[PDB]
Amino acid sequence: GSAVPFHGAHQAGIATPVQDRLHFAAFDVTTEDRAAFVALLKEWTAAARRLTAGHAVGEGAYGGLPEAPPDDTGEALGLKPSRLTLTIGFGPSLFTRFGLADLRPEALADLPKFPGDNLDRARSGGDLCVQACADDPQVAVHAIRNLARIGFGKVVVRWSQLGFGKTSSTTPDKQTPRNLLGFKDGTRNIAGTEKDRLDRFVWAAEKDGTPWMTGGSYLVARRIRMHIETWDRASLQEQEDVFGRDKGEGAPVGKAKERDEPFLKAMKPDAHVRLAHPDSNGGATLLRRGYSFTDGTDGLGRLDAGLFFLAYQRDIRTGFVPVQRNLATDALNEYIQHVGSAVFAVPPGVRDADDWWGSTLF
Amino acid sequence: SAVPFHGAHQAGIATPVQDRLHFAAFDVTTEDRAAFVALLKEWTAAARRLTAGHAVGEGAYGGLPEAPPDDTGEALGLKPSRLTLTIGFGPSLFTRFGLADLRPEALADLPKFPGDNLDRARSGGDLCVQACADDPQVAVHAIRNLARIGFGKVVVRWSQLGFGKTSSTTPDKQTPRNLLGFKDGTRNIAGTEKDRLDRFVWAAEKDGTPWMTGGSYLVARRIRMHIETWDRASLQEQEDVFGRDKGEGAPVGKAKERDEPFLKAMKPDAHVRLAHPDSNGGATLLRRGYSFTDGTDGLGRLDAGLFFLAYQRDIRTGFVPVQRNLATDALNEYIQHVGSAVFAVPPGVRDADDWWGSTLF
Ligand code: HEM
Ligand code: HEM
Repeated sequence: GSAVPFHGAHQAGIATPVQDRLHFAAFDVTTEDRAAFVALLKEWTAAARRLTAGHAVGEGAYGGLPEAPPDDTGEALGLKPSRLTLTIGFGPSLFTRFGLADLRPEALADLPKFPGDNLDRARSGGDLCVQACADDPQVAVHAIRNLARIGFGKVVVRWSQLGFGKTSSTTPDKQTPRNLLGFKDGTRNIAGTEKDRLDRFVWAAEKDGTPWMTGGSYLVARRIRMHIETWDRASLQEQEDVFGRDKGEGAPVGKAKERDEPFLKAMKPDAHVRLAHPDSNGGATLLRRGYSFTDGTDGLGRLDAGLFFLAYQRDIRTGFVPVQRNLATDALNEYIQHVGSAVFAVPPGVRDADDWWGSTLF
Repeated sequence: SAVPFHGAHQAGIATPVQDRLHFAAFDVTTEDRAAFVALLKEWTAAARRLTAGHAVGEGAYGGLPEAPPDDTGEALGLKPSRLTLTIGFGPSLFTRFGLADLRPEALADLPKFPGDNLDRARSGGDLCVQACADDPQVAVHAIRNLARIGFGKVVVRWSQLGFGKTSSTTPDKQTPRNLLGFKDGTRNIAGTEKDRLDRFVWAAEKDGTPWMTGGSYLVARRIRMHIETWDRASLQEQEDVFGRDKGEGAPVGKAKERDEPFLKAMKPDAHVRLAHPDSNGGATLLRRGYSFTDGTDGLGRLDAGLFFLAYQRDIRTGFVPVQRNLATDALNEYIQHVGSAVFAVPPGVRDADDWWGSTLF
């Protein structure tokens, strides 16, 4: 229930241990006034400093003037910080405004068309994003709601996604969670302690060509539907072939323990792990940080389940793109469909109480 | 922590309120009474396992490689998490299997209420399973696996995820707040109040339907909140809507949340004043609802609200008179009922040989 520090060379919410709940919001900008937008970013940073510490925004949730609306909507009163992190990102479309064209990073790459793509343009894209992660879903909702409220007239929410439970891990010493296909998800990720690997694979460096992005990262988001009726009638052997690990322990095929190193030649040629492994993609490595979702029924008598997939990397062109290209033949494709997509440049961290979100860009 | 599955009553009504909810309504697709009773028996066997933290059937792995596993496996390595599984039967169930003359009179169709905007597709249902637990993945796994066991005899008509408090970080005697920022639950029937449960919640044999003795009647209302409008209202308007202050949740003119209200100090159309038993001939409800937030609609607005759940001994003397009295509720400016359903919740599963619905079938 403790707080995660807000300041740092990097934004929290990436290498931070993965909290239980997600409320992810993408926003479109509705003002042409660069000065107005910069003022918003500063006001948003001030609110985030309050929210991540478990304090109400502005002058609080009650006790102000009776005839004025409260500054904070109040549904997080009496709750602890609950490990809330708030991570902001800038979408490619944003750089068509405020004269930012020349500052769009090369590594903020548009994604190519992938086979099987069925992307809903409504729940895709976005000028910017805010990833709210916490162990308490009310805490995460309260933060998005109050950010949106502060931004009224300058931003609007384009689409949002809640994740009811994590399917990722940055802490290999704790239990690996399972996704809705029933397999452990997150075993061979990057841990928040592996500072060497985070530098090599996640954080943008000054030499990469975009100086204002040093210390930031790049985010790929893909909403993925799961064909659970199809999956749930497949044999256990079929499910285990699809991934290359057994369902119970999550060990690589042939081995006894979850964390034993995979032996790729023992897996089928189209097994998910075999195709996704760094060694199959010239060393390309990802920080996976996704969450499970369910949004009611599908209107055809079934539950609607999926995986909201999030990956951070140092360069989209050397992370998500090569790996996802290698998944064209993935056995898993038979049970999933990508139905939403967006990319964001995640700026560096807020260094101290004088700093603000996006200050290196603006 | 686990909650015993067997008892004179079904669990999940008077038992401690868990952190999360997965509520599902099912429609029946078979006409065969025997096949349906068979399913009820299979569901009961599975619920015994699920509520103890065990996988269904012969497990989620380690069986024949050529067969699908009995359990879909996403709850492996998790704890029982106080899972309760509560089943109810909708009025439309009794048009099947020759049950028409066994529908309880207390399972009454709801009138149309002013301002209703009910989405047919998120209303009704032949039966429901209320799954409550502290871990949402435990609740979802339960619904997902019951549906799979029932595939071919029942379909999922609609489904609602909910959250209340998070127990790891919040004390138990602290009242949760709803998404309007007000404490919700202050004056409610508690599960410790055996006498009030008997008077207001549990069906008695003399009530008129013997197979429902020990059961209860459930009203579900999916209530959307107009969040963005509410958040523009002044602090005074918000407190005037309810008749309590927002910070402490004390009735107007009082000092503590649990001070008994003085109804005459509240505005004539304040929510607490219209909902109070003294304003409804003594009618009292057990509220057990959950907040929801499903995402955002096509106009950028938050799709959130209160999934209202009320248990009562007779719908005609519980939910209906109180809701009728809210016709002029000042809260009506800010909410909209968009889904509704009623269910008869049968008595408990007495022992290892009993099953869901045995008193009706
Ligand atoms: C619903 C969609 C998906 C499911 C259910 C899924 C499932 C899994 C599972 C069960 C594992 C094995 C345990 C581990 O995390 O190490 C895994 C590994 C992995 N997955 Fe996925 N995955 C999905 C989508 C994706 C996508 C879209 C990508 C990349 C574009 C990806 C990249 C990876 C990588 C890099 C690994 C680690 C392989 C290794 O280095 O050993 N996954 N995934
Ligand atoms: C979005 C919808 C609703 C909200 C936000 C809401 C909120 C509240 C709040 C804040 C209280 C005061 C604290 C408490 O004693 O629990 C309360 C009391 C109460 N509400 Fe509501 N309510 C809603 C809908 C309903 C409905 C539909 C009913 C019944 C049909 C209802 C019946 C009651 C009752 C019986 C009380 C107890 C009054 C007393 O004995 O003091 N509420 N509600």
